[PDB]
Amino acid sequence: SLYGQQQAYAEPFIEMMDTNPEFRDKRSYMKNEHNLHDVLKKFGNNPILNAIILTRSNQVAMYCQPARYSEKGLGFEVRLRDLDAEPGRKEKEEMKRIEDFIVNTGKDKDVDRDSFQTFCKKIVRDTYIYDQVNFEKVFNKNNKTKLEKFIAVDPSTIFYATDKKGKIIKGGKRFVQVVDKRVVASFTSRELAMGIRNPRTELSSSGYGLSEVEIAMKEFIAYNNTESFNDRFFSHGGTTRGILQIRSDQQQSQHALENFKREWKSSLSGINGSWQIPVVMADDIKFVNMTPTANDMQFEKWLNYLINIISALYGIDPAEIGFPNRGGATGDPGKKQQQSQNKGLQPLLRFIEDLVNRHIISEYGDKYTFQFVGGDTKSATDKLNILKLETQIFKTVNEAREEQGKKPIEGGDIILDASFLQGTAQLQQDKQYNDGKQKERLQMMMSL
Amino acid sequence: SLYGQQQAYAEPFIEMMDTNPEFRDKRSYMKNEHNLHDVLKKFGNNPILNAIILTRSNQVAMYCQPARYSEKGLGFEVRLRDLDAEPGRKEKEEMKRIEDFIVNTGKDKDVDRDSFQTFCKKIVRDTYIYDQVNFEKVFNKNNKTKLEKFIAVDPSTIFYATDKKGKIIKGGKRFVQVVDKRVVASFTSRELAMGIRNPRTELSSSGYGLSEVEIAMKEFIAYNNTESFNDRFFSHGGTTRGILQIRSDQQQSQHALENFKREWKSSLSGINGSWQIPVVMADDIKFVNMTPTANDMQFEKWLNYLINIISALYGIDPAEIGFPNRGGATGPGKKQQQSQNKGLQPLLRFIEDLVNRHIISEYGDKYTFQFVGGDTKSATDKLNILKLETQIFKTVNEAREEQGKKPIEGGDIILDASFLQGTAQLQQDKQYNDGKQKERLQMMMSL
Repeated sequence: SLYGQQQAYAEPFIEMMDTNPEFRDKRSYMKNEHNLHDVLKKFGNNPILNAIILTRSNQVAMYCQPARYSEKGLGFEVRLRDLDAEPGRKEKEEMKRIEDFIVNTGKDKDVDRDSFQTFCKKIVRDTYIYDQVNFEKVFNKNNKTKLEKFIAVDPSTIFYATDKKGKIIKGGKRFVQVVDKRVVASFTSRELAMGIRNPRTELSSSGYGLSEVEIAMKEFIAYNNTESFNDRFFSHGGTTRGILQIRSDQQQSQHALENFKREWKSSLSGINGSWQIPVVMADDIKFVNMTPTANDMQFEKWLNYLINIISALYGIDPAEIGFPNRGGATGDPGKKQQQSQNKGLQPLLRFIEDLVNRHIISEYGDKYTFQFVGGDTKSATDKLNILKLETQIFKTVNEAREEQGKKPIEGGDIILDASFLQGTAQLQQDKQYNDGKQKERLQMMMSL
Repeated sequence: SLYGQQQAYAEPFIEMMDTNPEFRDKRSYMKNEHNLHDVLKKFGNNPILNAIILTRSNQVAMYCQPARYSEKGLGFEVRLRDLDAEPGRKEKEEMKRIEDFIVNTGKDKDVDRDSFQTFCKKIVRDTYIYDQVNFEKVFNKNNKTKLEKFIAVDPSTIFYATDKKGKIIKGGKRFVQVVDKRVVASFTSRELAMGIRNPRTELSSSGYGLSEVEIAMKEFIAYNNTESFNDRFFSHGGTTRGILQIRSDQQQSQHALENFKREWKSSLSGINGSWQIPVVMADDIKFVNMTPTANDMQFEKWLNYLINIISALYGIDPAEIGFPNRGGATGPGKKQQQSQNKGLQPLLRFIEDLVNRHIISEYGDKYTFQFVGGDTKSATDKLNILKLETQIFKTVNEAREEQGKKPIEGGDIILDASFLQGTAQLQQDKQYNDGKQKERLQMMMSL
């Protein structure tokens, strides 16, 4: 079973003839193709797709540092789940250790290992080419409970393992690595993550993702063809402006024509000849125009249209990648473009977070959470304004100073409001009155 | 193994026929070519690519100086990791020493060595041509643990070393330098860095990067061709406006035609002849137009389009590189900062990453290297801030002490009327309680 014991079938009830009993083939949407990822790999060098992958991956790269050490606060942090909790002495160190581990992508520092930045770039590229991310988790050999490394794995090699009965294996070796159509490795759900952004209920989807390269494939082919068409003007075309027809009773001999070519080039070619005009006395001379007087690229609108579609599928503004937005462009916040960048980033960030939380942090238990965090508008000005209100509403001078680590002062312990002091000045007199009253009561009692 | 012990294979399981058993070839994406870097070297003189490389490197060069000595605060700094720590007496000097070492690119000052600026410009060029940066780390001869120099190395000469079993070496001499297809040097992972911006999981990528020059190569070829086409009008073309056909019962003899050319030039050429009109009595005269009356460059849109693609791949605005924005309409954070955010910020973060992993790690994890921008902390802003802190936190004397100015009698007070009214209350409270206690004592002695 794919998820677990259920009475609804989640896979094709009759076992389709998979090429191998041991793993599920990555069938194309229409089942026209069984080796889909080897098809898609051919598009991984497309310039538009690479412009998208590079811009997205470079945007995401900016969060890979810990926010803790980043003075602008940008980056990621490992946090307690509850916002209301205060971390214990050991919990703060555990969170710092987990942060360091993630940064190093492993327990020890090792220049031979990917940094987290390289990991994120890899999985971004993999999502946008294949819609399949895999990374292996390697546990300590002496202690299987202790995680040592996580490494990103080539998604084109990872397949669901299938029982001889055609059912996807659960609980056992759920995943296999296949090279040259033989299984070279196997993995449990514990040892390998799989992440998919475009899930399907479709039974024949077999739990695999859905690449935008598959959906847009017609558009990519049309694009490629129009690019080749426009390029072949130089590479293969006839640029010849026209034919100079000279006509007389009989064609000139080849010798005559070649020394006429010599008179021509010796009199008219290059800058040296540039403004001379030949005089010719043939019976008639005609020039036939075979190309437009002014050549330019063709099918520009077609290209724009196509790229607008592809961008709309990937969820990016064409203007971000140097194309006119056919939607008419035109959309404190930074910029509306900044909001559009949030539109692209936020799903991708959430997907990364989800994967990290499910697979890595879950080794440390549910008390922690992994989140990316943006900066904050909490300058010294903002902090001073905030505390300038808290000191009217809540905080005595000494509490404020304590938050700075500055010694409490005699004459603190007061709210900075004149009404508060007028109250305390009242209460002092009230005390002195009650003191007098009670002393005179006692004096009368002693008199009586 | 490429990264470390793993049960998933990260390299071709069957050893592919590499040209040399000792290193992994830098195969082109499609494996159509085996000498990719010798292909890319031919583009290093491209004017567009050089405009990109020069603008980016010039931008980066502004940060090379230490921020510490630059009153505008612009530059780099070496810092403690924790923001909460206050540096010890020895830590401040160690940080200054590390900064100086970086500036000098080495332990001693030596005019023969690259400055940090030259190193930056080099690695920038290498990233944008090859997507591969390498620099060697040279340790002290007496103490192998002590770094003395770091020097940038030609990335086209650096290859991954491979075991005889076709596996990439780990722990040993992971890298070799190959010149003329012979090994001239070898390196451990400790001695040579490799940095790549465009990693791939693809097994056949073999851990190498991916240059945009490889991806954009068709566009570069189309550009070159369109440039040659437009240039060849002058260099090679026929500019001839047209043919003047004169016709009569028989063609003129060559002698007649050459002395007619002499009458022509002697009567009509240059400024001297410029407004005269010839009268000619031939049977018929015709002029055949062979070119447009007004010539200009062709395929301008094609150029703009190609350039815009290359710009989008490189993460640069067409505008700053001499071309218009095909993106269309141009309509605290600013629009101009978007062109830093794409490109420039990643490049800085990449350089920081390399510096931290490879150099600072010699000094241990307590320090961090970072580039730092300026700050909006003029005397006005600092005085406004302290003008608030003196209401919220600071007595007059604490402020003066932070300036190194002597405390004054009558400081130790917050500059708020409510604070003083409080202390004026407390004084009376004290004098009352003093009176009460003295009268208590006097009564006890009376009783």
